[PDB]
Amino acid sequence: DRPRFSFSIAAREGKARTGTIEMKRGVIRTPAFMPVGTAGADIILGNTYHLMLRPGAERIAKLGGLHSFMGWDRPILTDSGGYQVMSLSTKQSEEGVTFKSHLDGSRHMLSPERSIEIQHLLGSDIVMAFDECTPYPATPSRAASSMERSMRWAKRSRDAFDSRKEQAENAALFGIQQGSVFENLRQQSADALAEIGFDGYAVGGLAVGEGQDEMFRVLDFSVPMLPDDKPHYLMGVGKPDDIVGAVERGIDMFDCVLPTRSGRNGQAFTWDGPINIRNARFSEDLKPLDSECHCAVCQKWSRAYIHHLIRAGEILGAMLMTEHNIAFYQQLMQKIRDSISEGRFSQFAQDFRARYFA
Amino acid sequence: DRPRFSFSIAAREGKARTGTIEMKRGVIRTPAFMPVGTAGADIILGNTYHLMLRPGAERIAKLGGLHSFMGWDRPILTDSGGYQVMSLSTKQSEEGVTFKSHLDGSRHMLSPERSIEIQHLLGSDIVMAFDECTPYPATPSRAASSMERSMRWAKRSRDAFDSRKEQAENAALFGIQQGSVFENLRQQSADALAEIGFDGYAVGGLAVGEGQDEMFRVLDFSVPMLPDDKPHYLMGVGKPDDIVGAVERGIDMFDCVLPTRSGRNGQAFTWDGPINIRNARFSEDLKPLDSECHCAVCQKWSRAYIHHLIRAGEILGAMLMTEHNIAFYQQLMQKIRDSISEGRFSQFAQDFRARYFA
Ligand SMILES: [Zn+2]
Ligand SMILES: [Zn+2]
Repeated sequence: DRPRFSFSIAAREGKARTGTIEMKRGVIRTPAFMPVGTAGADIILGNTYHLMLRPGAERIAKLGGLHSFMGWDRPILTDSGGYQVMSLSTKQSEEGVTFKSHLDGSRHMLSPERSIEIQHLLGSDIVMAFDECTPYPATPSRAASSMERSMRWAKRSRDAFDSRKEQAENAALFGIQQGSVFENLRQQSADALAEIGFDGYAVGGLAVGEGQDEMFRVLDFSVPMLPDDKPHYLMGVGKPDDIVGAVERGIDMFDCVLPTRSGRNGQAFTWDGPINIRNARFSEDLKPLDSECHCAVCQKWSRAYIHHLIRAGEILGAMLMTEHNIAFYQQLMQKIRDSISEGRFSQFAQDFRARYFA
Repeated sequence: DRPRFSFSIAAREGKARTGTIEMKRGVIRTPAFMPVGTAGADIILGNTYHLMLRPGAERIAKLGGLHSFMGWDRPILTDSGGYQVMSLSTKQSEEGVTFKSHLDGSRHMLSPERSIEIQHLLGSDIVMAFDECTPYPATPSRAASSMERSMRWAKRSRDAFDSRKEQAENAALFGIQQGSVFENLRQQSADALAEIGFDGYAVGGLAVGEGQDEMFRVLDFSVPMLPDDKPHYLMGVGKPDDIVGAVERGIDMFDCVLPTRSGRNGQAFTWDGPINIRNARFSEDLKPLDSECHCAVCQKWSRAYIHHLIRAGEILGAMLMTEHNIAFYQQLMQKIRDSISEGRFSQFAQDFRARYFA
């Protein structure tokens, strides 16, 4: 019987690590890419914000929880809902966030306690603390005030999680570091989260428009501040090259809507970079989407045929693109894990970039 | 090695028949439903009209033909393109049809000879004669003039097909009966087609807004006019109940865009009739789309989850609906074939209607 939560590091190269997270519902190989569930993967993401508006968290619980609902019996991660509320809905206070639903007009409050309860009703295995994703750019004073509130909210998240026996005994709770791009605030945030104690630690407040150079600069000093012996989750990242560089800086877990978003808009990821399959240059191209990809799409169909389907507005085309993209991301993570395990990740990263950007 | 074309009838009940068409690329079990290829099935449909505008028939041939292009090595049926040109594009003459492409503005002529050549370039296994689908309603004089032109065009289609060695030796040619709703014209058309000689015979000019009662009335006298020992193809039909009644009247082959169209617009076919899965009554319904369906969707997911996906605009939802609908149609045809073979099709049709319309 697997434990509630156990992270083991099997191999290291520089700051990069590869290992496993064992949970009751399955093993997660790291570094891990965690795709959206409604799009192989060891863990998927549920969409807390959407689910709390349609059908409602109580309704999901009545239907048996998200695992039963989605037909997925392996681990599920849910975000805490505030990023999305603050992105797509609002009134903020020390208690939480108030907002109105575009779907039906109803009012909703979200607080650390309510966020944890919603994630409990959904039945997720990895629960995110309820935080404030500081806007970018932020002044030192605004970044500090926001980070300090998020740390108070992290303690409230911890207490709410621990009060629910079924959750505390079967799920895991991750804290989220904030502090914008400022080293001293990232340090204060890390210290506060470690004093509370979490099962894993996310780097929040990035992939919010700062650009890769700045993101990598912040990762350079921020990830070493987190406990080495716990997983590190970079929220919202990212492009294949962002993932490779973030792994080089000690990140273990990733989520991003790009594979699914790109697959709906004609973009395929390949080892030679992204391509827009609708472009006329693919109309007679008999090669598969990627010449090395092991996925079922590249086993059977050409760029020319997928180009044809998408240009025709056929749903099959978008589904084949999405399947390919999700598969590409999992192949990227497998190559990352194997190369770290084999002590050749530095060479892999160099080879990856030379070809991806050629 | 299979023959170019051989139709055998294994069992009969009333006017209904069940059997097989053997072609070089595979066996087709009849009665057969023939789904759109870009949506198990023994034969799929290519979209001649679309393919001749994008990428062009010559380009498909350069890419290896439709079998290679689509990744489908079993039989393919193509329509002759005139119905669509006359539906979606025009100037008509004894030579053919002239029309302009909305895609690029270019001009196109379609004639019996060009239609046959396009279908040759596409590489289809069952080729339709180039006909005029008479509009509905039609006067006796207009229906006769149109039918007479279609019969002259049927002879020109036969001659063009026979002139192409690779086509005459490896593909099959179907003639299309016209004559609107008029018994004497349907008889003249049947006689003309039988004198020319075809591998199979389609009933054209129906499913054009006449309604099921009138369609069945025309089938009642029209299908017996065709050679009994050759397949009978009802073009454009149809709803599950249209198919059952048409089989009762001697039809062997069907095509219809409803399974795919419905699956894109929230409608699922079930043994208890069609349902609109977006309706709120399905939001907490844990049953599969259909309680008896053997398809992979109904094996794994609920109405509530598919409702959720479609309401969320997720591509996965439309794909699961379409998979279910195509599978439902093939299960319907399997039950039709088995019941005719077992001498209980009359009972099946009665039981089907009592439940489908309950
Ligand atoms: Zn692939
Ligand atoms: Zn089904």
